[PDB]
Amino acid sequence: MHGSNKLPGFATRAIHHGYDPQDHGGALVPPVYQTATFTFPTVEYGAACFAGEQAGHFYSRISNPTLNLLEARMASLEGGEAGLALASGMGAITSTLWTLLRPGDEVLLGNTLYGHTFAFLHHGIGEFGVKLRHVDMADLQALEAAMTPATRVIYFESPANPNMHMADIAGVAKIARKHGATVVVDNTYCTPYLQRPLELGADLVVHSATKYLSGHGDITAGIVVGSQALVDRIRLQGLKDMTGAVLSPHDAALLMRGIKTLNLRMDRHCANAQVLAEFLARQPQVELIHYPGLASFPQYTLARQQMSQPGGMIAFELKGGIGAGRRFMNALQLFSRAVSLGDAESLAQHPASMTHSSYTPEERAHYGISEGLVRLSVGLEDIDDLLADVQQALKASA
Amino acid sequence: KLPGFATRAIHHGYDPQDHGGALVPPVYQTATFTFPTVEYGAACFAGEQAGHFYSRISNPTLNLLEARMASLEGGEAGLALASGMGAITSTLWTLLRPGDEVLLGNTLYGHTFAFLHHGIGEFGVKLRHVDMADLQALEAAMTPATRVIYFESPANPNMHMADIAGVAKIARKHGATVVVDNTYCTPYLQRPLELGADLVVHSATKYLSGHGDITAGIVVGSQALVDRIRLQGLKDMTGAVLSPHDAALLMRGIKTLNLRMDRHCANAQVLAEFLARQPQVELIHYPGLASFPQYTLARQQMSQPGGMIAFELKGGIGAGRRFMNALQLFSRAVSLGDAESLAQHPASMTHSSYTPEERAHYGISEGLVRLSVGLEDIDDLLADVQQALKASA
Amino acid sequence: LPGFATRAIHHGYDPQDHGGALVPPVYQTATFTFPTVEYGAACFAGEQAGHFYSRISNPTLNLLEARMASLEGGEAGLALASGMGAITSTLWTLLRPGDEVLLGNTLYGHTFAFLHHGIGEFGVKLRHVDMADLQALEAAMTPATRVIYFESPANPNMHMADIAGVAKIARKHGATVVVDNTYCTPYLQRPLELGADLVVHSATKYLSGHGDITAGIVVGSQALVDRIRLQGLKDMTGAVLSPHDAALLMRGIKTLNLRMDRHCANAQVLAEFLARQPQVELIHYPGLASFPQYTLARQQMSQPGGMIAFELKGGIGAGRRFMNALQLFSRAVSLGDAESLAQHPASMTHSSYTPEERAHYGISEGLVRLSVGLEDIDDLLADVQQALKASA
Amino acid sequence: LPGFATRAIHHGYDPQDHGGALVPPVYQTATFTFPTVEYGAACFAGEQAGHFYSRISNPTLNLLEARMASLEGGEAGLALASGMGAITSTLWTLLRPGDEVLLGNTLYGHTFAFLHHGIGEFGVKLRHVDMADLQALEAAMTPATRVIYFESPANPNMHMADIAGVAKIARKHGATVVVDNTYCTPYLQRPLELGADLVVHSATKYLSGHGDITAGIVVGSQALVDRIRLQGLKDMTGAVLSPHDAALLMRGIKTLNLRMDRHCANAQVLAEFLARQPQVELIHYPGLASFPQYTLARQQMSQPGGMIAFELKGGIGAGRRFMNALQLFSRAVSLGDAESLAQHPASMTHSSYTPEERAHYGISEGLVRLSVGLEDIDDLLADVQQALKASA
Ligand SMILES: Cc1ncc(COP(=O)(O)O)c(CN[C@@H](CCS)C(=O)O)c1O
Ligand SMILES: C/C=C(/N=C/c1c(COP(=O)(O)O)cnc(C)c1O)C(=O)O
Ligand SMILES: N[C@@H](CCS)C(=O)O
Ligand SMILES: N[C@@H](CCS)C(=O)O
Ligand SMILES: [S]
Repeated sequence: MHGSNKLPGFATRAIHHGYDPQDHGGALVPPVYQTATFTFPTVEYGAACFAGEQAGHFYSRISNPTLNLLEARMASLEGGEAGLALASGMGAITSTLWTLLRPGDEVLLGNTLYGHTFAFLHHGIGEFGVKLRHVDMADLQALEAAMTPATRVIYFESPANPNMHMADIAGVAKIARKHGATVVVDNTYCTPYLQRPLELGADLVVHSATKYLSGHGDITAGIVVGSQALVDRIRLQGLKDMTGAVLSPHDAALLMRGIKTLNLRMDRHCANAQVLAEFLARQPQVELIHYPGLASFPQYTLARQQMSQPGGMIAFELKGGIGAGRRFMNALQLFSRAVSLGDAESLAQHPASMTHSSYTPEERAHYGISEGLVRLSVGLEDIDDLLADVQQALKASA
Repeated sequence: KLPGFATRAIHHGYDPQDHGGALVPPVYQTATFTFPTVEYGAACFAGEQAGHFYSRISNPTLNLLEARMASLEGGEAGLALASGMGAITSTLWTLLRPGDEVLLGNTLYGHTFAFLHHGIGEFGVKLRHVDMADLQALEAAMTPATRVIYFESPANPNMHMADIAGVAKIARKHGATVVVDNTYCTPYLQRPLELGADLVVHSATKYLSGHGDITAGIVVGSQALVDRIRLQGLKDMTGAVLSPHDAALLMRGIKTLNLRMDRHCANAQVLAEFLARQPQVELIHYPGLASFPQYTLARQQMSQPGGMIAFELKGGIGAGRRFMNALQLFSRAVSLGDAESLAQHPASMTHSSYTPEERAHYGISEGLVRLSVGLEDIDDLLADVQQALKASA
Repeated sequence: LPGFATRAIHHGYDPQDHGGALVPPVYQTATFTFPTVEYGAACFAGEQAGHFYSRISNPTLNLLEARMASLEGGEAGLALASGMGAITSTLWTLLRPGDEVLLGNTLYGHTFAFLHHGIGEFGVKLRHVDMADLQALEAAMTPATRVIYFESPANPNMHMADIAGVAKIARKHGATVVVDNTYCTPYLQRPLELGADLVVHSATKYLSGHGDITAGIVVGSQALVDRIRLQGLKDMTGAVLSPHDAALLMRGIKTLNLRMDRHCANAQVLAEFLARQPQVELIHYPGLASFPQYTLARQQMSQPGGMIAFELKGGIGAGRRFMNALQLFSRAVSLGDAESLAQHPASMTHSSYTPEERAHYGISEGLVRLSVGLEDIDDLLADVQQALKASA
Repeated sequence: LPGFATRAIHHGYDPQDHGGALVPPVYQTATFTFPTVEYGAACFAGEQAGHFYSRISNPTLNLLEARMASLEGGEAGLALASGMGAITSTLWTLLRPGDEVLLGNTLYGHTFAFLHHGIGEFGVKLRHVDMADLQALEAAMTPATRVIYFESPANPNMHMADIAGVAKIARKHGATVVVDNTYCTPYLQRPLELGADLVVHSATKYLSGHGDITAGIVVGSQALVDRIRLQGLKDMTGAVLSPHDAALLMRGIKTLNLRMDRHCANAQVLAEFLARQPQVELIHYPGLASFPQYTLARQQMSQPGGMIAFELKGGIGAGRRFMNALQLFSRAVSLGDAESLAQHPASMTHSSYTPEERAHYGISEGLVRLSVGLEDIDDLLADVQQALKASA
């Protein structure tokens, strides 16, 4: 009944948006433009592609048809005007912030960040005269209080890596509308399938597409989505001049392949993580567990409000300290010991004996890392196998 | 002895016996790497165990490419990145902070110029352009703030050369780091590290790939400097990660680098001889011509005069446009170092929205045409240039 | 012991054997070298765990083969450049002049062409029988019957064979049973667990799932697969799979369970919808209680599949108009892609024929085949609804 | 006509037809869709003028085919999954029971195996004759002779056939001449210009040049190639080339002239060196004045090639010591890689064999075959020199 102005469903757009086989000789899958350069029919047509007249292509670092399809598709999924594809999540983050900030500007930051994002801010751009301040983005009164006339960007992850701390994106956007700041949200953990910060009033979203968007752990990639004006600026300054973080057309095509199953994969990641999280909460050895789908989650209602499903990531604390975590990790036979997330393969990290092993018990405390803490990226394996693996690894941790 | 260049370009750093006898190295198209124990994992993030954890930091396919490029440039260490701009920005973001000065060659690749003036230069880094062939002017331009000297040699548009050894001697007195963009020559024709440069950068998109189908960058230098560029510039400040797939294609291209460069040079030498005596041509810049102003310096630094030609047509902008439009084998495109021959005329292409005085300011003649001479049969390339020249009347 | 999804992701691979790489490195190499001539000697002799040449064997292909064997519950796998590569390599190996092959009544067109215009012109005898009629199959057996070959479900009406029933007859008489399991995949049906000797796939379809590679798979005993590798593939077809494409196929397989669940859920809704429409004369979908072999389908397949066949009341003209009207479904041969596909044989693959020729070959004038994809079912229903209106 | 290097880079592609892309986009798609069923029908009926399914045809494959056709001076090209795919698809199409095929005296092992253990077991008669002996060839011609098939140069001698002389005989009797041109490539030898009807290649070797793909090519008349495509490939082998690998093959072809120049230059230096060494019993290299067919080779081949065969004094033991001493050459099968390769069949491929059967075949106990690569000749000379000392 209801006519042709209806938005196609998410799965339909993830598979089809922006591509009609009739435009490429009937190829069902778009051909891969693995070409660095594009030629011009005449010297004037070439002039126009550099002088902003002619729609077209000239050099793959600036723009490429395979990348453009990926970009338009991601834009559709996030409810944004425009997309940009980059060589990594760090490429997306750095290209964005290098574009938007200059000496004397302030950036307001979420209290916890991905480690390399933190390092970029504190040891990179923050050493070039950009002022940094961290604020708890879940405390809208504190955020309001931290706004200064120099605040140019508000940047955060929700949920945040690795503690799953959340912010009310719409609440932040409302503050930013009143004051003027540009809001940038790292939406890696949720993907557009679970949360769409642009639809809640954020200006820009960034992704490590290396994670769930790819889904298969075989590419490194970044995405930015936002307004045409901001994404164009990031493309033509951040990417073109300031980072050179160009995505391979081969990898862009793999990313698109992954996006075709994004809904199905996220459904399974979330279903598996919910079962594991409920199981873990009932085990003798587990002292504490943080999963957005449990009512014990400190920001349960904000998670329910913003996220359509509670995600594939679990954090928990074992009784018995670092010795328990070490024995837990070494006992794992199906979960892999590794960094990253959003792969088909289930992954685990025990930061006390892995990423933060060089520190002592005191230093891990002020960062906020328990000696029995472990982060799980719950994969796509049979839940009974994952339960069996965690169950036997808990037995070895005792 | 040291194996020869062609041998190293094919073999360096890889023994098939280490990868199940595979003649061609397997492609590590993986974002993450797992650990057998948390102890093994711990050591990699601190950096005691020589393994892998994450492909943005390091990956075995990229490592082979890096080692091989280091061998060809005669440097300690290599780094592979998503583009030439990824190489340049990762390098300069690592080496420079507000109040530092970078001394620059008088002309640079457009986006390098843009990065410098509208990017890092807007974050408090000072820029000064100097003629890198004028050693007296370079010495006089040095200040206590000078931390990097950066240039291409040869440089667009007129293939102007720097005296690399002369620059390094000056830099050494002031502690400064010399960075050379060696894209045009490749390590097969010129090795700036052997002339005293500290670091070399490449757009591997060009000749190193050779086939126009990847975008990639390379940095080669000392272990200490390359480690910092990896762990700061790449890891944190650009994220310009090269795909293992593209790294494998780049290695495939490098296996024929000597043969391709020989042919690019042989073809350009013929085209330069032809163009230098055509009526339509006012000036020609080709390092292999006896009349090239820096003929002697060029021959000290470069083993062959390269695949690039720039020339100026007497009829100015109109002649340039007509020459370009008449080409049927040469393609109208930016880029260089492909099997396919390419041509551009900046006054009617890249720098077209500008006026004549803005182009002369930037150092771009109205009739300036640049050719990337490809690998096609020279008789076909000659016929194309000949008929284009007639059309330019 | 581990679950299907677990095995589809992990079986046969330990990252610690390959520098900790989570994803296996791709062995895109034609040849392999030897540390000594005698290490090389043993590889060609066949008593040395190694590699020499990717047409014979390659580690990327070997992982794919082992994983596919696991999923089908078989001993050994072989990867080939196409479904036809799998079928031809298999039958060229197993048959010689004077042998008889018993065939399902309806086969994929190029399988039919291979049998009748290829191997059948080299002295191999062919006979077609209804594999659902176990009495008729038994009556058709001779001592010269070497191979029984069929698809289940088969084109055009999704006609099924009782695989265990056929296998019993094969064991009694001494024939080798080869089942094309392309439509079901090992996720829905495992013919080797029902007594078949070999299964073949067009991995181009559901196993890949994404329409970007052409590939074939054979699974069966080590004895049979070794012969097919070393004769059919090595000497008689050269249908070698690219390691690049084998890697992509493994990527596809990692989501096979999830994709098939969605294909089947979508197809069930669409079939139930089609069954209620005035334009539709008849429908063949294994998940409808009306399906003639519904009981056998529920017994042999764990889900009813992603494929629908139906007949439009208005015949060839209605078929043409229906197909031409589709905006979301694509007009294409092939199946098992994320994208929904449709074909109407009377106006596409078999258009030059007369109606009577098509009836002889078993294709109705109004027969449309749908490969139901992974799009939102509401979008697919809307597309089919408007196209049915346009079919009049 | 543009020159060979120009055509190897550009033939059949204008960037303006694919959005200005300097490098053609890779059509990694298994299927193609139709705007209407009528358009789709037209594809399956008899015309082409478009695309349907990548096993039949694909734009990436089509470009490779057209370019190879241009380089060989043929009407039409076909790309396949391997050299064996090329050979089998060709011979399965051209031969039926009762036909005879005349073969060169020695063949590539798997070609030999296909002929004798494959197609020869389906009622096709085989007969080996010296393809340099035109009187002997004329004598062997019967009314059933449908195909003449050979390599030139052929292992292990680098024995040359008189291609124009064979073709004259074939045209009188109405036989099709198929030449395996793998060793020379179209850059060195064009058998179609000497009167061959079809050429086949293992594009795995020199055409690729970089050891990273397996692929085959057929080039010949439109009428013959259309048959091989639509019968041999489509129905009888399914040896479909990946578009990814076809793109890599085109990448390799762009440097074919340069690579072959260097392979040939290096091989000549090593052959001249080997000729003057006391360990070497005899040497087969076409560029030595002492080569028995030196004149014929120069008439057919523009350069003497990158392959050397030679015999060591010391037989099998000396071969083993030579091979195991190599530090830059790799012990491997295959040829035409950037990397220099060596093999000693007595102790590698034909090692399980006893020295008795080897004798009446071409396989001497001392026979070593070198695929001379692109490395610095001084390094290759040094490696060969030290291995010869170790052989004693
Ligand atoms: C929320 C978020 N934002 C950015 C990144 C960096 O993306 P990348 O540059 O593609 O690796 C990531 C990567 N996270 C990995 C990094 C593995 S080294 C992890 O912590 O497990 C991320 O999770
Ligand atoms: C266009 C192709 C279709 N079918 C193919 C097919 C093959 C042959 O598989 P390759 O194409 O050679 O991988 C084998 N076995 C079955 C049950 C098949 O459906 C089609 O129907 O639409
Ligand atoms: N250096 C080349 C390609 C980059 S756009 C050029 O300027 O034409
Ligand atoms: N003609 C090749 C075969 C590779 S298996 C060789 O003789 O080595
Ligand atoms: S088909």
